[PDB]
Amino acid sequence: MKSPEEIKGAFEVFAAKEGDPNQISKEELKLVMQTLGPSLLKGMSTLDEMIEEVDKNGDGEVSFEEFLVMMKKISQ
Ligand SMILES: [Ca+2]
Ligand SMILES: [Ca+2]
Repeated sequence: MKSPEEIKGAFEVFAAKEGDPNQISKEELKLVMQTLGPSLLKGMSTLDEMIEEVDKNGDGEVSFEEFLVMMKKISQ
């Protein structure tokens, strides 16, 4: 899996499109989904499945810590 620094770079770009600069909203996660596409796993590859898997605290947005866990899961 990518290093925490590489993942942080990608996270920051996606998270600073709209709203909270430090969280990825569902609408921002749509762009993450479009970029990761066929690398997303079965059961976490629709936008709904993805955020449900990734958003551990249920605030409806994806934090850096949550995003790191997502990237780990995708790459085994
Ligand atoms: Ca954001
Ligand atoms: Ca969250």
